Amino acid sequence: PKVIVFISGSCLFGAISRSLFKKLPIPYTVVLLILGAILGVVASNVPLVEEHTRDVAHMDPHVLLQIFLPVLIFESAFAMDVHTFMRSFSQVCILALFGLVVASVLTAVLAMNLFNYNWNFSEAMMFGAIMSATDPVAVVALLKDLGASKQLGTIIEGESLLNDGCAIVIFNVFMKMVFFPQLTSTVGQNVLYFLQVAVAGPLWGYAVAKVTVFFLSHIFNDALVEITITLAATYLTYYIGDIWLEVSGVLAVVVLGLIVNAEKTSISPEVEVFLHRFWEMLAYLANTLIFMMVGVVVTQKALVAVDKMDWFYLIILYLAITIIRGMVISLFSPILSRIGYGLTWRNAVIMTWGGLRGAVGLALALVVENLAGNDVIGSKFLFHTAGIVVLTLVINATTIQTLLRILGMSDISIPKRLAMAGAVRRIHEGQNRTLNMLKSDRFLADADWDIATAACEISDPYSPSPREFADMMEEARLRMLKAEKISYWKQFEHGMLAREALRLLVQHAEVAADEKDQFILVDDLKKSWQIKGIYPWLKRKLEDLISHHMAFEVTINIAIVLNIVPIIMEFVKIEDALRISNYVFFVIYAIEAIVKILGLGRHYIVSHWNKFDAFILVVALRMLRLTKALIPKLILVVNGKINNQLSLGYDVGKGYIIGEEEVGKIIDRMVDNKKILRELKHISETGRLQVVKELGLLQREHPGIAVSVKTRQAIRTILNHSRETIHELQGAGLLDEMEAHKLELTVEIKMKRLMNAPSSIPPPPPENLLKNVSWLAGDMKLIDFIKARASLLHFDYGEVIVREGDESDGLFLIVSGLVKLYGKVFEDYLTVGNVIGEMGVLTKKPRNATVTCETTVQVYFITAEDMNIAIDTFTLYPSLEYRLWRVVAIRIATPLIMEQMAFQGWTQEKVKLHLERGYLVDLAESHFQFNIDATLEDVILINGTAYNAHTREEIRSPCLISRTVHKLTFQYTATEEPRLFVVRNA
Amino acid sequence: PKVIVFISGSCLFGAISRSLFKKLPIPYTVVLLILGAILGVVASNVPLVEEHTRDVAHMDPHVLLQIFLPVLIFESAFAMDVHTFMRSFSQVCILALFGLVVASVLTAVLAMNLFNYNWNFSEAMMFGAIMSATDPVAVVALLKDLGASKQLGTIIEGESLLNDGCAIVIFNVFMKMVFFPQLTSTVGQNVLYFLQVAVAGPLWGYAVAKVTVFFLSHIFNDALVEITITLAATYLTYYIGDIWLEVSGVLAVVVLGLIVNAEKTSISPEVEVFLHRFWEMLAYLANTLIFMMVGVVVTQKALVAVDKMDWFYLIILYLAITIIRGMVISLFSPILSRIGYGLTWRNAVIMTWGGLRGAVGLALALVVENLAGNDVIGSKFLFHTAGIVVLTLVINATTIQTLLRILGMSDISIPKRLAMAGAVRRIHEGQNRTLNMLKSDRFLADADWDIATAACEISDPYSPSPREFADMMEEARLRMLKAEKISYWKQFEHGMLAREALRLLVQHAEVAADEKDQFILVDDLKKSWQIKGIYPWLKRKLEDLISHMAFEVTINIAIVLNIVPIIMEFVKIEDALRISNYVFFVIYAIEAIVKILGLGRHYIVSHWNKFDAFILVVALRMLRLTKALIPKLILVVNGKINNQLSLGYDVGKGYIIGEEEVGKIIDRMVDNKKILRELKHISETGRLQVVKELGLLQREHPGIAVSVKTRQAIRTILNHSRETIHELQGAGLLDEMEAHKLELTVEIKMKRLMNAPSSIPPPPPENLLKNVSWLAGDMKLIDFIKARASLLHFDYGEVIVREGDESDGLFLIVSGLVKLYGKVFEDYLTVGNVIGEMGVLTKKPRNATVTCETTVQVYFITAEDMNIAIDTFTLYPSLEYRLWRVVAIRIATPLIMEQMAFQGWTQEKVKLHLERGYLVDLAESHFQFNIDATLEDVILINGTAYNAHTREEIRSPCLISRTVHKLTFQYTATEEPRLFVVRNA
Repeated sequence: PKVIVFISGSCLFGAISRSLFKKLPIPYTVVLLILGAILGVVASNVPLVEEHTRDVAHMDPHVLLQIFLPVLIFESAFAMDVHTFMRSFSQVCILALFGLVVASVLTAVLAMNLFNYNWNFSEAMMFGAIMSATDPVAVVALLKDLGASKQLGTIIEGESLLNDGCAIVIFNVFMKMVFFPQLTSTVGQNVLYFLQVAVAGPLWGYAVAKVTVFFLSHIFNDALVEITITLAATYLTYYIGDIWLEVSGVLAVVVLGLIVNAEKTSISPEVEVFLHRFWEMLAYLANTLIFMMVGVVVTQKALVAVDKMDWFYLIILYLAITIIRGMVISLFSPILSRIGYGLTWRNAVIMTWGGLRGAVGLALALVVENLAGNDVIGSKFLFHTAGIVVLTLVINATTIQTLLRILGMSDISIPKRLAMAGAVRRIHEGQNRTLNMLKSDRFLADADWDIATAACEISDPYSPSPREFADMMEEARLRMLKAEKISYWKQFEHGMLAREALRLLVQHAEVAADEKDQFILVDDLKKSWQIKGIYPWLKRKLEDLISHHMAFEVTINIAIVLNIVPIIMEFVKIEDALRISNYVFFVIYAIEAIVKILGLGRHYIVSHWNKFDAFILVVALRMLRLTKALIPKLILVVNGKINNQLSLGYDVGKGYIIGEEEVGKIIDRMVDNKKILRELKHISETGRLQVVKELGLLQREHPGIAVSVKTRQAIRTILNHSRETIHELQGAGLLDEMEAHKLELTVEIKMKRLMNAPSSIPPPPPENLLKNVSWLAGDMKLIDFIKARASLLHFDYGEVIVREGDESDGLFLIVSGLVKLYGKVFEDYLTVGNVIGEMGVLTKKPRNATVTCETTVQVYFITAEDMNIAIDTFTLYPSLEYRLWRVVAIRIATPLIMEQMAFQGWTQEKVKLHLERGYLVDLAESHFQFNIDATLEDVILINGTAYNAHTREEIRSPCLISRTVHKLTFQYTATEEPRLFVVRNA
Repeated sequence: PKVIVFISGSCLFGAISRSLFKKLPIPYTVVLLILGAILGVVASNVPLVEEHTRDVAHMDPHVLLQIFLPVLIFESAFAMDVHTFMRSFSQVCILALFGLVVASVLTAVLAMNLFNYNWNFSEAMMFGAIMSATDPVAVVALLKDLGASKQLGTIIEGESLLNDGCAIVIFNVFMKMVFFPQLTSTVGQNVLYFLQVAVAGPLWGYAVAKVTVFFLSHIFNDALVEITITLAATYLTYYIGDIWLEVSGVLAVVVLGLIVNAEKTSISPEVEVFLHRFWEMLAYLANTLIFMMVGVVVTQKALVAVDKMDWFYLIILYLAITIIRGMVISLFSPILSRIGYGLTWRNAVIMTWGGLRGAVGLALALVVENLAGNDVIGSKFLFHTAGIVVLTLVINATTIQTLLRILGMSDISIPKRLAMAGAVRRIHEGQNRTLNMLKSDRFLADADWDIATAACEISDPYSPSPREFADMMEEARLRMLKAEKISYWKQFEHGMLAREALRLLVQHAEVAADEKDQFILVDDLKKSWQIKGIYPWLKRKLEDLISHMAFEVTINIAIVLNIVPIIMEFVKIEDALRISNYVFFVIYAIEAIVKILGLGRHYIVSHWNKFDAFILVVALRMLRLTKALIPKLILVVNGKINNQLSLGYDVGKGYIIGEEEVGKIIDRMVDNKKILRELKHISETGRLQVVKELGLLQREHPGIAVSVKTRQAIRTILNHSRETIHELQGAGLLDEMEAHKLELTVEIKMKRLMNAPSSIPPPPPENLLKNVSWLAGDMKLIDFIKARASLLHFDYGEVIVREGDESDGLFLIVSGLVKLYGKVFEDYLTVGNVIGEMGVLTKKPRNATVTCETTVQVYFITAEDMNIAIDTFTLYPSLEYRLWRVVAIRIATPLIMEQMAFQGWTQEKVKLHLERGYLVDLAESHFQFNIDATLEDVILINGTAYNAHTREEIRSPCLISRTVHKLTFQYTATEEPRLFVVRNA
């Protein structure tokens, strides 16, 4: 058998038709089919080409059924976006299953009473099933090429996959019924077989996928072991499926592919991209081979047994299948709308014409033709399937192209056009200035400028009247929504916000912008983060109440595993085996009894588990012993299952509140209408307060998960900033490349190890919180002195702690609860770990706020006189006074520098770093004389009065002072010591 | 046959031993071997495991010889650094070949007269050949694990590859001689076979590699076609080599692997990394399988036919092979030193112990054991080879680790330690300030700070007296060299300098720093860029003098058609012959008609047509194809010279810019006059010599230089556009996928540029006059200047203009090289460099002298015409503003550079910084300027400044600091003051 030339020519023709058929809208598979037809007619004429093509044109059905199908289905599974697929699992699954069933039955009942073949009922079901299969890849490809709607692509791909799997299953059972009639089909074993293929396959695939993921989670700095392990696991599942029920192996591999593709943490990205490329290449090879094979086979023998009526019938069949495909979706759209997963007019219209028949139908046609022998049914099946495929693959493509061009999907929004125009203009200006600069140097003044300026051009690829006040409302709304949307992207760019939270926030913003006079709401986000109130909490609640050395328990657990072997023996030369078994059982009994004795020795009390162990010993059922180890793993999986959702909710809330703060700061210099400004500020502040209260309560309800999430966020931010500093240091040429590479490798290893951190860290004790105050930066004498006299207080809900119009009794520290701060317009909520009244004790001013308790609160109280003696006792350079005033100054100075220079490109994190780099300066060594230089950028006066010499102008406080002034002097005031905050350059 | 469980268990054991045997120095293959031994003894005891392992333990020699070897050799070829390998081709090739030959012969003559087997000569030759193999991946692995040197790793890898490639051939021929004695070995056909396996194989591999590369160079935006094409090409070459010579196939695939790995432009990086990973995985699978197989086989049957003396002999054999391996290098080191490719003491010592036997010897032992049948030679061969491998794989590893620890290779230089300490300190400070900032916000005040601060720590992984004049001298020298290297790294980081040029420059800097009191020289760089003077220039010189159009295309096609009858000539037989005759006749007529047509086109017979008429009269179509053969030879010579010229130009430009920066920075480092004078003298002498040499090199042949300059300009513009796109994407102004498609367009443009034509013809002088910086496409200005622009020609050795004279007018060098000398001030100007802009702008007498170093063509414009053209035009983008802006930035770049030459400011950054701003006039400001905070730097070009609250005179040209805030100017008839201010974004 000679086969090499056929495969090499197939690869060559596939590459040629991929390269030279790209601008055309129709796919290259039609060219492949006609090339196969030419090869078939040539081989029918010339005998040598017939000898060279017979070895592959007519090959066994078993190799086709066992290699060409599972690879295609597994690639279709691997090319999925799993999350958007599971977002609409129920809708797509019910639609695919019911539509497949009704389409197959209708096509079978059409083929039975139409035509003149006098076909039976099983042949009708086989014919109906082999053309209900659709193609996932092509539809998603040309939907992504024009229209840009990911929901439609994901639902159509999921429908195609769920159609292909069920079509394969039903075709297989009906072929087994029709071609090998020796089998028996009693109801009991048949329903057992259906239950087996329904439930047993996917469970096995899921189990092996979980085991493989768990094994891969422990591999560090090894990109070659995991690839081999993954391939071996995939083949092992396929082999178990093959030796098992054949119709279930495809289900097992698609389940494993979905599970493996869903997981993205324990697998490094390089392994993922390599696996994607590998399976894509294998599927491409299979597709090319099957198309050429079916072209040759349909041309050689299928087209010499047809008539005029056989050409007449396929048009009717195509019309019928299109009509039923449209009718199913038309009938099922209202139910989907009523339940809450409805579609629209345009999506239904495009999904009616989005059904392309792929290569799986060709494979099943080849199988039925090869099994049919030298009969006519194989020729009819192959001819009809090839005709339907070659019709739809061009007709539906052209129709869907025209439909997209004639509807609103192939349209570009005006803001997108404006953004593209601005980007193109900026690129053109940058290129022009770069060229103008580069024309001036004396080393590159000879190059041909026409070629250089013509071979690098960038072109755009896209080409009191109520009405007045309402128009102001509309433009204000649209501009505010634009600002929020750009802020949520700036947050993601620095790596602070998660991808899913960003997607949800931008989707909500777009939904709010689309609807007229509709602001962004908080109830939808409340639903987004309220998912914790779900039955998993009830599993946790029941499971926690369900509930000498430690090595004894581990050894006993192991002992139980040993007992499993005798069990198997019981389940079961023979004499010797039996004898061994009795001895083994006796030994196990002895061990158990000894274990019980040891337990009694360690403890004489009797418990429920002790009573159960005594009953077990009295019996001499080892499965009842493993629950002791089963329970903690169930706890550990429920912990992560709730931790993921809590993390997502916290990220969404924090992103929304920070973006809203920035947007509220940016509106102040846009429009100058008092009423609209008042309304916008009112809405923003109401949303902010409600969101912060809800997040505070959510954190308070269960603290361990919140503590774990906060720790993970802090660690991630610190590591990201360290990586950025390493990259900046490498870019300046201070160190060699490979040292930076190994440092980045260490950082990446740290991040990967963090990704598998334990969840639900227990909350710290109050002393740990008191040891982590910002100004109490590990000063042993200060820590000891403050811990010596720190009083602890407890207040019930509904009481008032302190009130304004009173002297500063002392600073407070919230160590448990949620406190409402209300005063003079000024409303906010403070939580655990937030000091109260620093400026009250520093400036010796009366209180300017009122404190109320919204839950049971525990606070830390320190007297002000003790603080005063501790601060006038210590006079070191890093004194507590400097730390306190620096913290208060940066806290009071961030909003001022933000609102003064809120130009396009300044965020919260950047301003915080900018103010963090600088440091406070005193007037003792400057003799009350300051001169503003160019090294320092911004200078802000916190409190006091300023003066000059050549202008002599009073300066109110707190105020940032611009660069107009030059010399600053200060008088001697007993009631106030003036302070300044200056920030210098690098 | 059941084979699944064995392969699955092999994969599992390979993964387990890779994971759990990483900190240990010895490789995991010893664990694999002992696991195979345990499996063998278990299968010898239990019958079921014997049934499950017999199907794979004893497999055919043909599948082993035809799959397991070529994959290993091709992976070894693919895992090479080709450029550093070809840097020392001759040394490693002669060393590997001669050492292989002498070691094999000595081992054969040892095995013949030692032992007691009474072996023949063929068996001794095979025995010597099967243990001369070497493991490439292990040596490079343990070398790169420590410091080592790229040179040592590359030479040892090349030697290992060549050793395996020749050992396979010699083993193949001797096995064919010894096991199938029916073959005939007459001298003629034997030497024909040797010539075939020497020359015909690599030529075929090279031809297919070139064809595949040419086909892949035309594929754009398709990452799946090229992978399949590459795999199909590799298999096709393997198949042709396998059916052809069954030994030379390994030579064909190693040549193809080297050629494909060398090429890196027509193949996208994703395809390259995918191919690397694929072949690495296949080789890993093969290695694991062969080690487990040989463990099982050696344990089951090889160890039951040995005695005390059979345990005694292998130690002697190991000592002998180590001794001869050392002796070969010891003898051949002086010759290598004499020719110019010598090694050192430490490299020879480490390369003596760097010979690790790999899996290839195991495969050949399995082949000879399986072919030997139920005899004793197979058992002896397998036992000896397994013993040698299991000895060396631990003994040489431990010995080389101890040797590296006991010599200077495993040492870290003091500057490296200082740099690591500084980087760790900076990282620690950054982490501390980030943590201090993050402890303050009110949304993250609850996280456990101990865990956060303990789970992110970064730790360092490394743990008149001439004496005083001498120590300051050396400290200045190392400071210069450090500045030079960091300047080169800064140049490379922006993407301006090539990788090879950067490597060469840093290597030269390190070499100069290692030698005492040795500055960086220019003669070595002169040798680096003088490679253009080589015999390829002579091929070009002879080839150029050798030297509707659709007719010629048709003529070539006709020649191909004529080839068909020729084939038959070499060859229903009657029918075939008749058809052939008919075709021949027909051909003889189309060619005659084409010749008649040519005659009707050109009456006189052409020089080629003179012999074409004889060709027609004969009725030998190979002589016709030279017409199309010649231009492709011209193109390939053009490319081969273009690469070298580009490398030389890059090296020169990088060195001169780095030297300028290094000369600028040192001015505020040390305060001794004599050393400053000497240092500046050396720097300026080197700069002038390099610039003169580069000018002459550009002048000698202009087309290649023009092409190189155009490529550089296009690359820089595209890189800056990509940077702007990335910055725009980072600010959230546009969505991600639009930026992705723009970057895809930019990448497509870069890839299309990479295949640009070479040797662009030089532009005409009018094109150069149309591309002056201030003549930015102003139609009236261009027409007026082209109306009166005089053109002059001056011979070598004359003086164009001299100082102490009125400004006659600005000049423009359109051809030649001109020396500008005057008042200390010496430089060289080339084509496209305007002369005397400040002379005509400020109406000042000349301050320079011009001499001609070659024949020069210049453009002369009278100053009166410039004056009337400049007082006629008064638009906002006037020529006066452009001229003064260009002169001001040119005169202001060095001042702002030298004033603020802090660590982190380069030429390109300062040029962009000064380019962003623009000049301001005093007409609308009423001679009043007040400095705001938006603008950064302000420089007074010419004139005198005045104040109000200080009233201080300011000399020119001078950048004015942040001391006075109000500037006023008087009305001066002899001078109009100007300022250059640069503002913020």
